[PDB]
Amino acid sequence: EPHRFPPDFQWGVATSSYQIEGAVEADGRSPSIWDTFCARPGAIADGSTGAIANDHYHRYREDIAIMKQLGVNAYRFSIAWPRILPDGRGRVNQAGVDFYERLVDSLLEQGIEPYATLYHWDMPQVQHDRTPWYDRGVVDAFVEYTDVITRRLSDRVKYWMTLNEPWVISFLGYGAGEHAPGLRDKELYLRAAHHVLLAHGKAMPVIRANGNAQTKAGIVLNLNWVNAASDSPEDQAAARRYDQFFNRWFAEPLYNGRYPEELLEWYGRDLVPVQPGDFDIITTPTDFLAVNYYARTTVKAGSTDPMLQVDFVRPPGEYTAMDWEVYPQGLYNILNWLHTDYAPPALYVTANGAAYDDQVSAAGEVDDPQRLAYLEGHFEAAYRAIQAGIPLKGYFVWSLMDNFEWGRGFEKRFGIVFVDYATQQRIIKRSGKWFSQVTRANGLP
Ligand SMILES: O=[N+]([O-])c1ccc(O[C@@H]2O[C@H](CO)[C@@H](O)[C@H](O)[C@H]2O)cc1
Ligand SMILES: O=[N+]([O-])c1ccc(O[C@@H]2O[C@H](CO)[C@@H](O)[C@H](O)[C@H]2O)cc1
Repeated sequence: EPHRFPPDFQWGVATSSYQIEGAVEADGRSPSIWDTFCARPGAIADGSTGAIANDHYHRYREDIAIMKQLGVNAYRFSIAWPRILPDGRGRVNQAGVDFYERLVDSLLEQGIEPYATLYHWDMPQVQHDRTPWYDRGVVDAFVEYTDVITRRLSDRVKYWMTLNEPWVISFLGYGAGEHAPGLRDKELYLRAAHHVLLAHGKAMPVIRANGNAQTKAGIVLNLNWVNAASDSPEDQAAARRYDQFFNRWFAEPLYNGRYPEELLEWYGRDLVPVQPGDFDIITTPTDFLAVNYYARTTVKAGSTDPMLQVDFVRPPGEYTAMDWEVYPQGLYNILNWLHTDYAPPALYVTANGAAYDDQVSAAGEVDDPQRLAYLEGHFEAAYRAIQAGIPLKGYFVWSLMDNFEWGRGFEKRFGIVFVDYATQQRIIKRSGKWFSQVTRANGLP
Protein backbone atom coordinates (compact mmCIF):
# COMPACT_ATOMS: atom_id res chain seq x y z
CA GLU A 1 0.00 0.00 0.00
CA PRO A 2 2.90 2.41 -0.82
CA HIS A 3 1.97 6.06 0.00
CA ARG A 4 2.48 7.43 -3.66
CA PHE A 5 1.63 11.09 -4.74
CA PRO A 6 -0.45 12.19 -7.82
CA PRO A 7 1.32 11.36 -11.11
CA ASP A 8 2.27 15.00 -12.06
CA PHE A 9 3.24 16.03 -8.41
CA GLN A 10 6.06 18.65 -8.39
CA TRP A 11 9.04 17.56 -6.20
CA GLY A 12 11.38 20.56 -5.65
CA VAL A 13 14.13 22.26 -3.59
CA ALA A 14 14.11 26.09 -3.02
CA THR A 15 16.71 28.88 -2.72
CA SER A 16 16.63 32.72 -2.83
CA SER A 17 18.83 35.08 -4.99
CA TYR A 18 20.72 36.82 -2.04
CA GLN A 19 21.01 33.58 0.07
CA ILE A 20 22.92 31.57 -2.69
CA GLU A 21 24.29 33.87 -5.53
CA GLY A 22 27.29 35.90 -4.16
CA ALA A 23 29.04 37.90 -6.97
CA VAL A 24 27.37 40.95 -5.21
CA GLU A 25 29.40 43.48 -7.40
CA ALA A 26 29.40 41.22 -10.55
CA ASP A 27 28.08 42.46 -13.94
CA GLY A 28 26.71 45.90 -12.79
CA ARG A 29 24.60 44.45 -9.87
CA SER A 30 23.94 47.32 -7.37
CA PRO A 31 23.88 46.94 -3.53
CA SER A 32 20.55 45.50 -2.11
CA ILE A 33 18.95 46.67 1.22
CA TRP A 34 20.60 43.39 2.62
CA ASP A 35 24.16 44.24 1.34
CA THR A 36 23.93 47.49 3.45
CA PHE A 37 22.08 45.69 6.38
CA CYS A 38 24.91 43.04 6.80
CA ALA A 39 27.28 46.04 7.60
CA ARG A 40 25.22 46.85 10.77
CA PRO A 41 26.97 45.55 13.98
CA GLY A 42 24.83 42.81 15.73
CA ALA A 43 22.46 42.46 12.71
CA ILE A 44 24.00 39.00 11.73
CA ALA A 45 24.62 36.51 14.63
CA ASP A 46 28.03 35.46 13.11
CA GLY A 47 29.15 38.84 11.59
CA SER A 48 29.04 37.32 7.99
CA THR A 49 27.42 38.68 4.73
CA GLY A 50 25.97 37.35 1.43
CA ALA A 51 29.02 38.66 -0.57
CA ILE A 52 30.14 35.06 -1.58
CA ALA A 53 27.34 32.87 -0.06
CA ASN A 54 27.24 29.63 -2.24
CA ASP A 55 28.90 31.44 -5.29
CA HIS A 56 25.85 30.09 -7.27
CA TYR A 57 26.23 33.03 -9.77
CA HIS A 58 29.64 31.64 -11.09
CA ARG A 59 28.56 27.89 -10.12
CA TYR A 60 24.79 27.42 -11.13
CA ARG A 61 25.60 24.52 -13.65
CA GLU A 62 27.13 22.32 -10.89
CA ASP A 63 23.97 23.02 -8.75
CA ILE A 64 21.52 21.99 -11.61
CA ALA A 65 23.67 18.75 -12.00
CA ILE A 66 23.25 18.16 -8.18
CA MET A 67 19.47 18.90 -8.68
CA LYS A 68 19.42 16.23 -11.49
CA GLN A 69 21.08 13.82 -8.96
CA LEU A 70 18.37 14.75 -6.35
CA GLY A 71 15.83 13.77 -9.10
CA VAL A 72 13.53 16.89 -8.70
CA ASN A 73 11.17 17.94 -11.62
CA ALA A 74 11.04 21.59 -10.35
CA TYR A 75 13.32 24.28 -8.85
CA ARG A 76 12.09 27.33 -6.84
CA PHE A 77 14.49 30.34 -7.03
CA SER A 78 14.18 34.14 -6.63
CA ILE A 79 15.36 36.77 -9.21
CA ALA A 80 17.52 39.69 -7.87
CA TRP A 81 15.89 43.11 -8.72
CA PRO A 82 19.41 44.64 -8.18
CA ARG A 83 20.77 42.69 -11.28
CA ILE A 84 17.77 43.52 -13.62
CA LEU A 85 17.27 47.22 -12.66
CA PRO A 86 20.43 48.29 -10.74
CA ASP A 87 19.25 51.98 -10.61
CA GLY A 88 15.91 50.63 -9.22
CA ARG A 89 13.97 51.69 -12.37
CA GLY A 90 15.09 52.70 -15.92
CA ARG A 91 17.95 51.02 -17.84
CA VAL A 92 17.52 47.20 -18.00
CA ASN A 93 20.94 45.57 -17.30
CA GLN A 94 21.21 42.87 -20.13
CA ALA A 95 24.18 41.15 -18.30
CA GLY A 96 21.78 40.81 -15.32
CA VAL A 97 18.89 39.43 -17.45
CA ASP A 98 21.52 37.23 -19.25
CA PHE A 99 22.18 35.17 -16.03
CA TYR A 100 18.46 34.19 -15.39
CA GLU A 101 18.12 33.27 -19.13
CA ARG A 102 21.20 30.94 -18.91
CA LEU A 103 19.80 29.57 -15.54
CA VAL A 104 16.21 28.93 -16.91
CA ASP A 105 17.69 27.58 -20.25
CA SER A 106 20.00 25.20 -18.26
CA LEU A 107 16.94 24.11 -16.11
CA LEU A 108 14.51 23.53 -19.09
CA GLU A 109 17.15 21.50 -21.12
CA GLN A 110 17.50 19.13 -18.02
CA GLY A 111 13.62 19.01 -17.93
CA ILE A 112 13.46 20.85 -14.50
CA GLU A 113 10.45 23.29 -14.26
CA PRO A 114 11.36 26.83 -13.07
CA TYR A 115 9.29 28.52 -10.27
CA ALA A 116 10.42 32.22 -10.36
CA THR A 117 9.83 34.16 -7.07
CA LEU A 118 9.84 37.83 -8.26
CA TYR A 119 10.76 39.37 -4.79
CA HIS A 120 12.66 37.50 -1.99
CA TRP A 121 13.64 40.53 0.13
CA ASP A 122 16.51 42.02 -1.92
CA MET A 123 15.29 45.49 -3.04
CA PRO A 124 18.06 47.62 -4.61
CA GLN A 125 19.19 50.12 -1.86
CA VAL A 126 18.98 53.07 -4.39
CA GLN A 127 15.26 52.14 -4.92
CA HIS A 128 14.57 51.69 -1.16
CA ASP A 129 16.20 55.18 -0.74
CA ARG A 130 13.23 56.52 -2.85
CA THR A 131 10.37 54.01 -2.06
CA PRO A 132 10.58 51.99 1.21
CA TRP A 133 7.84 49.32 1.61
CA TYR A 134 6.01 51.84 3.90
CA ASP A 135 5.95 54.44 0.98
CA ARG A 136 3.05 53.69 -1.51
CA GLY A 137 5.30 54.57 -4.57
CA VAL A 138 7.00 51.11 -4.13
CA VAL A 139 3.88 49.50 -5.79
CA ASP A 140 4.67 51.21 -9.18
CA ALA A 141 8.47 50.47 -8.69
CA PHE A 142 7.82 46.70 -8.16
CA VAL A 143 5.31 46.53 -11.09
CA GLU A 144 7.89 48.15 -13.48
CA TYR A 145 10.56 45.50 -12.34
CA THR A 146 7.90 42.74 -12.79
CA ASP A 147 6.96 43.98 -16.31
CA VAL A 148 10.68 44.00 -17.43
CA ILE A 149 11.74 40.50 -16.28
CA THR A 150 8.30 38.85 -17.01
CA ARG A 151 8.58 40.25 -20.65
CA ARG A 152 12.07 38.62 -20.96
CA LEU A 153 11.38 35.13 -19.46
CA SER A 154 7.58 34.36 -19.60
CA ASP A 155 8.16 32.32 -22.86
CA ARG A 156 10.24 29.86 -20.69
CA VAL A 157 8.66 30.55 -17.20
CA LYS A 158 4.97 29.53 -16.56
CA TYR A 159 5.00 29.51 -12.68
CA TRP A 160 5.63 32.93 -11.01
CA MET A 161 5.47 33.79 -7.31
CA THR A 162 5.02 37.59 -6.72
CA LEU A 163 6.38 38.25 -3.14
CA ASN A 164 7.86 35.79 -0.56
CA GLU A 165 6.41 36.01 3.00
CA PRO A 166 4.70 39.46 3.31
CA TRP A 167 4.68 39.02 7.16
CA VAL A 168 8.54 38.64 7.08
CA ILE A 169 9.10 41.52 4.54
CA SER A 170 6.84 43.86 6.69
CA PHE A 171 7.15 42.79 10.39
CA LEU A 172 10.79 41.56 10.35
CA GLY A 173 11.94 44.48 8.09
CA TYR A 174 9.93 47.39 9.63
CA GLY A 175 8.26 45.76 12.71
CA ALA A 176 10.98 44.05 14.83
CA GLY A 177 14.08 45.54 13.03
CA GLU A 178 15.47 41.97 12.61
CA HIS A 179 15.65 42.08 8.67
CA ALA A 180 16.66 44.79 6.06
CA PRO A 181 16.01 47.68 6.18
CA GLY A 182 15.87 46.92 9.99
CA LEU A 183 13.27 49.56 11.22
CA ARG A 184 11.05 48.89 14.29
CA ASP A 185 7.66 50.71 14.28
CA LYS A 186 3.99 49.52 14.43
CA GLU A 187 2.84 52.05 11.72
CA LEU A 188 5.83 51.37 9.35
CA TYR A 189 5.21 47.56 9.55
CA LEU A 190 1.42 47.93 8.82
CA ARG A 191 1.97 50.42 5.85
CA ALA A 192 4.57 47.89 4.54
CA ALA A 193 2.17 44.85 5.04
CA HIS A 194 -0.50 46.83 3.03
CA HIS A 195 1.91 47.98 0.20
CA VAL A 196 3.29 44.36 -0.17
CA LEU A 197 -0.38 43.16 -0.62
CA LEU A 198 -1.04 46.04 -3.11
CA ALA A 199 2.23 45.22 -4.98
CA HIS A 200 1.24 41.48 -5.28
CA GLY A 201 -2.19 42.64 -6.59
CA LYS A 202 -1.02 45.13 -9.32
CA ALA A 203 1.75 42.68 -10.53
CA MET A 204 -0.77 39.79 -11.27
CA PRO A 205 -2.34 41.26 -14.51
CA VAL A 206 1.21 42.35 -15.66
CA ILE A 207 2.41 38.67 -15.29
CA ARG A 208 -0.69 37.24 -17.17
CA ALA A 209 -0.41 40.04 -19.83
CA ASN A 210 3.29 39.13 -20.55
CA GLY A 211 2.37 35.37 -20.53
CA ASN A 212 -0.24 33.06 -22.21
CA ALA A 213 -3.15 30.76 -20.97
CA GLN A 214 -0.42 28.39 -19.59
CA THR A 215 0.85 31.22 -17.20
CA LYS A 216 0.16 30.48 -13.44
CA ALA A 217 0.84 33.01 -10.58
CA GLY A 218 0.27 33.50 -6.82
CA ILE A 219 1.72 34.86 -3.55
CA VAL A 220 3.91 32.95 -0.99
CA LEU A 221 2.59 33.17 2.64
CA ASN A 222 4.57 31.79 5.61
CA LEU A 223 1.98 30.22 8.03
CA ASN A 224 2.65 28.73 11.53
CA TRP A 225 0.22 26.42 13.39
CA VAL A 226 -0.78 28.56 16.44
CA ASN A 227 -2.00 27.01 19.70
CA ALA A 228 -3.27 28.59 23.02
CA ALA A 229 -1.23 27.50 26.14
CA SER A 230 -4.52 27.05 28.13
CA ASP A 231 -8.32 26.96 27.37
CA SER A 232 -8.62 30.02 29.78
CA PRO A 233 -10.30 33.16 28.29
CA GLU A 234 -7.41 35.75 27.98
CA ASP A 235 -4.93 33.03 26.77
CA GLN A 236 -7.30 32.09 23.83
CA ALA A 237 -7.36 35.92 23.24
CA ALA A 238 -3.44 35.93 23.04
CA ALA A 239 -3.39 32.94 20.55
CA ARG A 240 -6.22 34.48 18.42
CA ARG A 241 -4.40 37.91 18.30
CA TYR A 242 -1.07 36.13 17.37
CA ASP A 243 -2.87 33.89 14.69
CA GLN A 244 -4.42 37.09 13.11
CA PHE A 245 -0.92 38.77 13.21
CA PHE A 246 0.91 35.88 11.45
CA ASN A 247 -1.66 34.02 9.26
CA ARG A 248 -4.96 35.93 8.78
CA TRP A 249 -3.50 39.50 8.22
CA PHE A 250 -2.52 38.41 4.62
CA ALA A 251 -5.08 35.60 3.93
CA GLU A 252 -8.23 37.64 4.80
CA PRO A 253 -7.32 40.62 2.48
CA LEU A 254 -6.33 38.21 -0.38
CA TYR A 255 -9.64 36.14 -0.42
CA ASN A 256 -12.26 38.30 1.57
CA GLY A 257 -11.07 41.92 0.83
CA ARG A 258 -10.63 42.83 4.59
CA TYR A 259 -8.12 42.81 7.55
CA PRO A 260 -9.08 40.81 10.72
CA GLU A 261 -11.52 42.99 12.81
CA GLU A 262 -10.11 42.31 16.36
CA LEU A 263 -6.38 42.96 15.44
CA LEU A 264 -7.22 45.95 13.04
CA GLU A 265 -8.97 47.71 16.07
CA TRP A 266 -6.27 46.61 18.59
CA TYR A 267 -3.72 48.45 16.30
CA GLY A 268 -5.77 51.57 15.32
CA ARG A 269 -7.53 51.24 11.88
CA ASP A 270 -6.06 54.71 10.85
CA LEU A 271 -2.42 53.32 10.92
CA VAL A 272 -3.27 51.08 7.81
CA PRO A 273 -3.11 53.33 4.65
CA VAL A 274 -6.15 51.70 2.82
CA GLN A 275 -7.17 53.91 -0.15
CA PRO A 276 -10.43 53.22 -2.14
CA GLY A 277 -10.02 50.37 -4.71
CA ASP A 278 -7.16 48.64 -2.74
CA PHE A 279 -9.27 45.53 -1.79
CA ASP A 280 -10.34 45.17 -5.53
CA ILE A 281 -6.58 45.04 -6.42
CA ILE A 282 -5.39 42.68 -3.55
CA THR A 283 -8.26 40.12 -4.23
CA THR A 284 -7.21 39.82 -8.02
CA PRO A 285 -7.88 36.07 -8.76
CA THR A 286 -4.64 33.95 -8.39
CA ASP A 287 -3.99 30.40 -9.78
CA PHE A 288 -2.49 28.89 -6.55
CA LEU A 289 -1.59 29.76 -2.95
CA ALA A 290 2.06 28.95 -2.04
CA VAL A 291 2.76 28.17 1.67
CA ASN A 292 5.95 28.17 3.77
CA TYR A 293 5.46 25.97 6.93
CA TYR A 294 8.18 25.27 9.58
CA ALA A 295 6.73 25.03 13.15
CA ARG A 296 3.93 25.22 15.82
CA THR A 297 3.70 28.26 18.24
CA THR A 298 1.88 27.90 21.62
CA VAL A 299 0.83 31.27 23.15
CA LYS A 300 -0.28 32.66 26.58
CA ALA A 301 -1.20 36.25 27.72
CA GLY A 302 1.96 38.22 28.73
CA SER A 303 4.41 41.10 27.88
CA THR A 304 7.39 39.35 26.05
CA ASP A 305 5.86 41.02 22.93
CA PRO A 306 5.12 44.71 23.77
CA MET A 307 2.89 45.20 20.63
CA LEU A 308 0.61 42.02 20.91
CA GLN A 309 1.06 41.37 24.71
CA VAL A 310 1.78 37.56 24.36
CA ASP A 311 4.35 35.09 25.80
CA PHE A 312 5.39 31.84 24.03
CA VAL A 313 5.18 28.44 25.83
CA ARG A 314 7.50 25.62 24.59
CA PRO A 315 5.54 22.30 24.74
CA PRO A 316 7.72 19.19 25.52
CA GLY A 317 8.91 17.78 22.11
CA GLU A 318 11.48 17.94 19.27
CA TYR A 319 13.28 21.33 18.55
CA THR A 320 15.65 22.11 15.59
CA ALA A 321 18.92 24.13 16.04
CA MET A 322 16.64 27.18 15.15
CA ASP A 323 14.64 26.51 18.40
CA TRP A 324 11.61 25.70 16.14
CA GLU A 325 9.10 23.05 17.49
CA VAL A 326 8.91 20.01 15.09
CA TYR A 327 5.11 19.46 14.52
CA PRO A 328 4.26 17.85 11.13
CA GLN A 329 0.50 17.75 12.17
CA GLY A 330 0.63 21.60 11.83
CA LEU A 331 1.18 21.22 8.05
CA TYR A 332 -1.94 18.96 7.52
CA ASN A 333 -4.00 21.47 9.67
CA ILE A 334 -2.72 24.70 7.87
CA LEU A 335 -3.42 23.13 4.38
CA ASN A 336 -6.95 22.04 5.58
CA TRP A 337 -7.86 25.47 7.09
CA LEU A 338 -6.82 27.13 3.74
CA HIS A 339 -8.73 24.45 1.73
CA THR A 340 -12.00 24.90 3.68
CA ASP A 341 -11.81 28.69 4.47
CA TYR A 342 -10.60 30.03 1.10
CA ALA A 343 -10.98 27.17 -1.50
CA PRO A 344 -7.75 27.95 -3.49
CA PRO A 345 -7.83 25.93 -6.77
CA ALA A 346 -4.18 24.75 -6.09
CA LEU A 347 -1.78 24.75 -3.09
CA TYR A 348 2.03 24.34 -3.08
CA VAL A 349 4.45 23.81 -0.14
CA THR A 350 7.09 26.30 -1.51
CA ALA A 351 9.31 25.92 1.64
CA ASN A 352 9.52 23.28 4.41
CA GLY A 353 12.78 21.99 6.07
CA ALA A 354 14.90 22.03 9.29
CA ALA A 355 18.32 23.33 10.51
CA TYR A 356 20.50 20.84 12.58
CA ASP A 357 24.26 21.21 13.57
CA ASP A 358 25.76 19.04 10.77
CA GLN A 359 29.29 17.54 10.95
CA VAL A 360 31.36 16.00 8.11
CA SER A 361 32.42 12.45 9.22
CA ALA A 362 36.04 11.27 8.47
CA ALA A 363 34.51 9.50 5.34
CA GLY A 364 33.58 13.00 3.88
CA GLU A 365 29.84 12.13 4.47
CA VAL A 366 27.04 14.02 6.36
CA ASP A 367 24.76 11.81 8.48
CA ASP A 368 21.70 14.02 9.44
CA PRO A 369 19.11 11.55 10.87
CA GLN A 370 17.14 14.42 12.56
CA ARG A 371 16.57 16.41 9.27
CA LEU A 372 15.61 13.06 7.55
CA ALA A 373 13.00 12.44 10.34
CA TYR A 374 11.62 16.05 10.06
CA LEU A 375 11.03 15.80 6.24
CA GLU A 376 9.46 12.25 6.38
CA GLY A 377 6.89 13.52 8.96
CA HIS A 378 5.95 16.62 6.85
CA PHE A 379 5.95 14.56 3.58
CA GLU A 380 3.47 12.26 5.52
CA ALA A 381 1.29 15.29 6.59
CA ALA A 382 1.37 16.43 2.86
CA TYR A 383 0.31 12.84 1.71
CA ARG A 384 -2.58 12.79 4.32
CA ALA A 385 -3.58 16.27 2.91
CA ILE A 386 -3.86 14.92 -0.71
CA GLN A 387 -5.93 11.85 0.51
CA ALA A 388 -8.46 14.37 2.15
CA GLY A 389 -8.94 15.94 -1.37
CA ILE A 390 -6.76 19.10 -0.79
CA PRO A 391 -5.41 20.30 -4.20
CA LEU A 392 -1.65 20.25 -3.23
CA LYS A 393 0.25 20.06 -6.58
CA GLY A 394 3.81 20.27 -5.25
CA TYR A 395 6.39 20.41 -2.43
CA PHE A 396 9.78 22.29 -2.43
CA VAL A 397 12.27 21.50 0.36
CA TRP A 398 13.98 24.51 1.99
CA SER A 399 16.69 24.17 0.94
CA LEU A 400 18.69 22.48 -1.93
CA MET A 401 21.83 23.44 0.11
CA ASP A 402 23.17 25.29 3.23
CA ASN A 403 23.19 29.08 2.58
CA PHE A 404 23.06 32.60 4.16
CA GLU A 405 20.24 32.26 6.76
CA TRP A 406 19.66 36.06 7.09
CA GLY A 407 20.24 37.34 10.73
CA ARG A 408 21.64 33.90 11.76
CA GLY A 409 24.29 33.97 8.94
CA PHE A 410 25.92 30.68 7.79
CA GLU A 411 25.64 29.07 11.28
CA LYS A 412 22.13 27.60 10.47
CA ARG A 413 22.28 24.94 7.66
CA PHE A 414 18.85 24.05 6.02
CA GLY A 415 20.29 22.16 3.04
CA ILE A 416 19.71 18.53 2.04
CA VAL A 417 23.22 19.28 0.51
CA PHE A 418 26.20 20.40 2.82
CA VAL A 419 28.39 23.37 1.69
CA ASP A 420 31.96 23.69 2.97
CA TYR A 421 32.35 27.51 2.89
CA ALA A 422 36.21 26.98 2.97
CA THR A 423 36.16 25.19 -0.50
CA GLN A 424 32.52 25.71 -1.87
CA GLN A 425 32.32 21.86 -2.01
CA ARG A 426 28.74 20.45 -2.18
CA ILE A 427 28.22 17.12 -0.24
CA ILE A 428 24.74 15.49 -0.72
CA LYS A 429 23.65 14.73 2.93
CA ARG A 430 21.94 11.42 3.94
CA SER A 431 18.66 13.46 3.92
CA GLY A 432 19.49 14.34 0.24
CA LYS A 433 20.26 10.67 -0.79
CA TRP A 434 16.85 9.71 0.76
CA PHE A 435 15.04 12.68 -0.95
CA SER A 436 16.51 11.18 -4.25
CA GLN A 437 14.55 7.90 -3.60
CA VAL A 438 11.32 9.89 -2.71
CA THR A 439 11.34 12.06 -5.93
CA ARG A 440 11.91 9.02 -8.22
CA ALA A 441 9.42 6.62 -6.45
CA ASN A 442 7.17 9.77 -6.48
CA GLY A 443 6.31 8.78 -2.83
CA LEU A 444 7.38 7.22 0.54
CA PRO A 445 8.63 3.59 0.20
O1 LIG B 1 6.06 29.35 9.73
N1 LIG B 1 6.71 30.30 10.19
O2 LIG B 1 6.81 31.46 9.43
C1 LIG B 1 7.29 30.14 11.48
C2 LIG B 1 8.53 29.52 11.61
C3 LIG B 1 9.10 29.32 12.85
C4 LIG B 1 8.45 29.72 14.01
O3 LIG B 1 9.03 29.48 15.23
C5 LIG B 1 8.18 29.18 16.35
O4 LIG B 1 7.89 30.51 16.84
C6 LIG B 1 7.57 30.74 18.23
C7 LIG B 1 7.75 32.24 18.51
O5 LIG B 1 9.10 32.64 18.31
C8 LIG B 1 8.35 29.84 19.19
O6 LIG B 1 7.88 30.09 20.50
C9 LIG B 1 8.14 28.37 18.83
O7 LIG B 1 8.73 27.50 19.81
C10 LIG B 1 8.72 28.18 17.42
O8 LIG B 1 8.38 26.86 17.09
C11 LIG B 1 7.20 30.35 13.89
C12 LIG B 1 6.64 30.55 12.63
O1 LIG C 1 10.02 34.57 11.47
N1 LIG C 1 9.77 33.51 10.91
O2 LIG C 1 8.87 32.58 11.47
C1 LIG C 1 10.42 33.25 9.71
C2 LIG C 1 11.62 33.90 9.42
C3 LIG C 1 12.25 33.65 8.22
C4 LIG C 1 11.67 32.75 7.35
O3 LIG C 1 12.32 32.51 6.17
C5 LIG C 1 11.89 31.58 5.15
O4 LIG C 1 12.47 30.33 5.53
C6 LIG C 1 13.91 30.33 5.59
C7 LIG C 1 14.47 30.58 6.99
O5 LIG C 1 13.55 30.19 7.97
C8 LIG C 1 14.52 31.39 4.70
O6 LIG C 1 15.83 30.92 4.53
C9 LIG C 1 13.73 31.68 3.44
O7 LIG C 1 14.38 32.79 2.83
C10 LIG C 1 12.28 32.08 3.73
O8 LIG C 1 11.34 31.67 2.69
C11 LIG C 1 10.47 32.11 7.64
C12 LIG C 1 9.85 32.36 8.82
